[PDB]
This record gives sequence, structure tokens and C-alpha cells, in this order.
Amino acid sequence: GSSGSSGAGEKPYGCSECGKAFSSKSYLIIHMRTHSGEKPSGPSSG
Ligand SMILES: [Zn+2]
Repeated sequence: GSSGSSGAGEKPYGCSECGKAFSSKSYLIIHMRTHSGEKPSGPSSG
């Protein structure tokens, strides 16, 4: 079967943080909004 590259060239707008593609740059940005942060770690001490 197939594993890896898509075939017809991957999309230029593909999130790496989680792994989500989008058929619209602007869209990707909106998605990245829930990825960027201010700390290198994820404190969940409530
Ligand atoms: Zn993402």
C-alpha cells in the first residue's frame, strides 16, 4: 500500500503541531491559534 507522501504533492498549509491540513492558508492560521502558547510546558495545576 501507500505510506507517507500523499502523491500529487502535499499541501503547503499543513499543521505539524498535531497534523491537520487545510485547503486555505488563512484557515491554517486560525487553527494554529489553538497551538501557540507562552510557556514551553503545560501546567495543569488548576
Ligand atoms: Zn494543529
